[PDB]
Amino acid sequence: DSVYVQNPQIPILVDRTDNVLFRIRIPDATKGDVLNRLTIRFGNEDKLSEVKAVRLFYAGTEAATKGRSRFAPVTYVSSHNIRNTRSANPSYSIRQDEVTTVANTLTLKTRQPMVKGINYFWVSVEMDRNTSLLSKLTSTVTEVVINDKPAVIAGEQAAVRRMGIGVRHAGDDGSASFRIPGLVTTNKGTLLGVYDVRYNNSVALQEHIDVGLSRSTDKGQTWEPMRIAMSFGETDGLPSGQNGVGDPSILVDERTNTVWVVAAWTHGMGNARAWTNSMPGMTPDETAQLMMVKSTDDGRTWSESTNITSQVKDPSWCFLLQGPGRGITMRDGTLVFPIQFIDSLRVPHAGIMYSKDRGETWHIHQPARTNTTEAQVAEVEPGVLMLNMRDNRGGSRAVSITRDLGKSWTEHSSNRSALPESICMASLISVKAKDNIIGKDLLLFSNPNTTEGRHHITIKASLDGGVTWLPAHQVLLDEEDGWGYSCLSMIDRETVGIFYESSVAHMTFQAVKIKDLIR
Amino acid sequence: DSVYVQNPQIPILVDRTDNVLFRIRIPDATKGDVLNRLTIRFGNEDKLSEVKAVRLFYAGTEAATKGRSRFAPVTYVSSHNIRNTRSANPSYSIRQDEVTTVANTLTLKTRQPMVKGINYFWVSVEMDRNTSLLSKLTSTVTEVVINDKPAVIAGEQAAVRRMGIGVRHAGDDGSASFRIPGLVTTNKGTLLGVYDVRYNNSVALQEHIDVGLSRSTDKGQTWEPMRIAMSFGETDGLPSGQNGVGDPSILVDERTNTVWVVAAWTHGMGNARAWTNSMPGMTPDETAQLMMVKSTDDGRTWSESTNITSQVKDPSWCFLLQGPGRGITMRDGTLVFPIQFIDSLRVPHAGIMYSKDRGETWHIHQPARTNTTEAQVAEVEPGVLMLNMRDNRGGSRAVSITRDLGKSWTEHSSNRSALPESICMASLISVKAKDNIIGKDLLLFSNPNTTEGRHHITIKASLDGGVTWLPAHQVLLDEEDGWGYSCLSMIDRETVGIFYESSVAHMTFQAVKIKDLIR
Ligand SMILES: CC(=O)N[C@@H]1[C@@H]([C@H](O)[C@H](O)CO)O[C@@](O[C@H]2[C@@H](O)[C@@H](CO)O[C@@H](O[C@@H]([C@H](O)[C@@H](O)C=O)[C@H](O)CO)[C@@H]2O)(C(=O)O)C[C@@H]1O
Ligand SMILES: CC(=O)N[C@@H]1[C@@H]([C@H](O)[C@H](O)CO)O[C@@](O[C@H]2[C@@H](O)[C@@H](CO)O[C@@H](O[C@@H]([C@H](O)[C@@H](O)C=O)[C@H](O)CO)[C@@H]2O)(C(=O)O)C[C@@H]1O
Repeated sequence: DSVYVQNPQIPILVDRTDNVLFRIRIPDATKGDVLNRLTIRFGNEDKLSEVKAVRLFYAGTEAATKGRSRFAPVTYVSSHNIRNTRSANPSYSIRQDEVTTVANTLTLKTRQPMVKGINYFWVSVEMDRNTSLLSKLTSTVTEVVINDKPAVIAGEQAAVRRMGIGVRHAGDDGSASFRIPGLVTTNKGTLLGVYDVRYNNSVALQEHIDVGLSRSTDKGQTWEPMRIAMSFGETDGLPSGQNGVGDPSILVDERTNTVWVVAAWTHGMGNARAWTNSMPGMTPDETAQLMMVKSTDDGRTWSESTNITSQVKDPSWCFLLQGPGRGITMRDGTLVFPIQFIDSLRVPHAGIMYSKDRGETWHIHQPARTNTTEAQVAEVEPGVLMLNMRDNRGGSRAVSITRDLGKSWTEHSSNRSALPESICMASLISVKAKDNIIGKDLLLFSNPNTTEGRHHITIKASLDGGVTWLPAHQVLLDEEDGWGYSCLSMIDRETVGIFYESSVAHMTFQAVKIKDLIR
Repeated sequence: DSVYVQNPQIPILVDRTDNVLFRIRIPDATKGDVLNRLTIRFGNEDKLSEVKAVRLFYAGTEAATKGRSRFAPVTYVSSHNIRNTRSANPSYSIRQDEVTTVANTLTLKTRQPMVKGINYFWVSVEMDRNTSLLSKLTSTVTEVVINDKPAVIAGEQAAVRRMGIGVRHAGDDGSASFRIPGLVTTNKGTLLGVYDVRYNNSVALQEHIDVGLSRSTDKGQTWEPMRIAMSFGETDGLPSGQNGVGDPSILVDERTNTVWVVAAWTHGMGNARAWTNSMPGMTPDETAQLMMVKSTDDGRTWSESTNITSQVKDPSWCFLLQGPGRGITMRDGTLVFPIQFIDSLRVPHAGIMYSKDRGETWHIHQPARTNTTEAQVAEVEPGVLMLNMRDNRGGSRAVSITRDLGKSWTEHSSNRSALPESICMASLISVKAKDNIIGKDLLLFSNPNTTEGRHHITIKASLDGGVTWLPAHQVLLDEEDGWGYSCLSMIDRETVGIFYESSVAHMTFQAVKIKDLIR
């Protein structure tokens, strides 16, 4: 009569058959014990009309050497299995009960005789496909009955669960995986999400990789079928596997609504990683190429690729590429893409690349900091760019300031202190006071909020230009393991959108009210 | 400059679209160089009528960091990709030319401008599906033309190539992988091949694993659809992922033609490895179960499973299971399966389990040797069993003798000396003088012929009861990387069959003339 319940803070996907609502460990069972019924209660203000079904599963027992504090023996719903990312793997979970009309109180039953020791059950919630992304479930296991005696319930299960949508699942359109998210909002309020389409596997360039794009005109409820924003197929009669293009960055020219996508095209390089194999020079045969496409129809169709390598790459650099995620338009109309280069001695540096002429020509000046890679840039005050950098030293984000488009750089007070990381891509955006419901300038940041691994994907807000990130002004979205990359874009005045690699899908979209972030 | 050719000693699969005949490295190319023409010559006695097509592919260049001695940048034809194991991955190889009528001289052409430095081409052979498994190609690249000047050819390319058949490819019947081959010949000359059907991935028990069986009544030219010899589905309401059965061993009762299959059923154990997680006791909830099925109709249908655990397992053992591969009938009608057990202190021991009553009851006496696992047994002389053991000490096979069914054991002269291994399953069989064309007692052995990795799958023959394995009495079948497990069975008086995990398919069958092994 002692049962442990977890309510995991992971997204409930509106497009999934199964989502883990509760994991349950019964640690000290006698052979033949039966979980006769368990009762679930939903908060009074929950929209139960959007809940399609609730299922109780049994997942058997634990291995003798894996200890007694786990809530599962295995991943119940895979985000990697190309054959099934949408329902529980039936080989790990057997359905005991199912309810297809959901009330505020709900009872699930089993007749399953338990084995001696640890026994695992879990509750799946299925949502209607048209469920609001802003909907929230407050669910609690209130009663567990074993051998017709109510059992003592323990565990943190008070989580307020949020909805999301799997824009790209492993295997979609025959692609093994999707990685490296970028997100912008066009002047028409259209969401544009870019990513690597990694056809063969999940390894970085060099490989068969194109830049894909997902488009939504209804704030992420619906996503139009995947467009290929950029591709090099069998250029020069070299295999598509030696013509990959990826690590995309996307920005909206706020003056013209012209959408720009920059990416790294690797030509040759056998089947090895560009990071260690891209070499000095300028030609496609010599070094990775900086390539760009544009859309003048709000991201519906895409220009042929233009090669901008000659404009910005020093010949001595082993590798120049965009910082993955997004770029910005400044108040004065300057277009800015974060960049990174590996110098002649294999030392990586983060910096910025900008256009003054609507993207006709691009310029790079001085690197911001030694041994940095992926970076995102925000205009924190007029003419003042904040670069927020992945740092190979580990532990925390590097933060620098330029007032001269990266001719010179100043360390910010928050440098290597305020924002923990595990050496991973992070998103930073600025929101003007007049452009959001709070009526105050915001910085919004997202990354895996840990110094080890990639998990606890969190949106953080700053009211003081990134000097301070109060714990209260943070929302945890995904406490389980993923590939960690994310990108933020304001959807409207009241909600921020996050397009990220999650524990529940390769490309996950969630929408969060600013009023949830700030007070 | 020179051009390098390799003729890799790997099986040409009769059921494949593409097979690597030649790999070609042009190391010192000038940008724009064109391989105009390449001429292939076949031996005068080759059966070119069963060659369906020959293709020339281009696979681009090499990575800067991967040196200049490789014959490819990547696996051309995958044995793991569930979406395609039968043709070249089109993202790594572009077809230049194709010939569908093959003569003793053959010319392939390209117009492809080469990149500066290393350029890779390769020759694919496609065989008629009804190609004899005993057929051999003797092929050499005799001319390579670059910029209408013949180039200097170098490299070992004098291999005599052999045919094979992919009985099981990764992805077949929705299964991620197939592992752990066993092979017997029934009294009706029927080949029976058993293996793990590993549905979710390629990891060992505990997982969703069944024992599959492939049957051939024409010496391996054709294989009947996969039968499930053994399965535990959702026994006791535990998931199929916690009801795996695998590491199968198969023997023919030569007196009755009754076919027996023994396998390890793991019940519970979360999603962890049975090797470290099976614990002392006797019940399915406590420890791995030794389970058996039989076929009285030459392997067409299979009995329900019988639980043998209580007859032979010491309660203090963490784990008792069959040695994967095959068992034997002795001259006196005793049925013998090799076995292995992990004692109370986690020390593994190889031994034998036998029946004197046509498989009604089974008995285990003493272990042969400390820190041994997988073993195969042959009757080398009347009443004299040779156990050939995987040894955790590394470098070489353990070999012991019993003449009292393992009550007592003697080290053989060949022990830890004569047969190199990398710690891997190996096959051993005996052939009586009156049962084969040579008219002499044979021992035949197969394993990866190396002390490191799993490659150079080789059949070895001994004329002196395993005292000596002369280098001349050996056939190399697969010089490239695989999972290494194999099982031998005589097909008829003239040919040995090998069912093995190869570089070209999860379950590969080849047939070899004894007269190729011996002089
Ligand atoms: C163009 C490019 O390289 N792509 C990006 C890559 C970058 O290299 C880093 O931003 C800069 O350091 O980062 C990502 O992938 C990383 C990560 O997986 C990391 C840790 O797992 O390993 C890395 O590669 C290692 C490893 O050992 C190698 O075995 C893997 O290939 C090598 O030794 C050199 O770094 C691996 O490249 C990532 O963070 O997710 C994917 C991103 O597209
Ligand atoms: C359970 C069982 O009966 N399975 C068989 C297994 C046996 O465990 C060994 O004979 C015992 O020594 O052998 C095979 O699997 C091996 C192999 O994959 C090997 C690496 O090539 O790793 C091994 O696992 C390691 C690693 O640590 C573990 O963490 C990985 O799983 C562990 O220490 C056991 O040695 C892994 O068991 C093999 O040789 O191919 C396949 C065969 O089914």
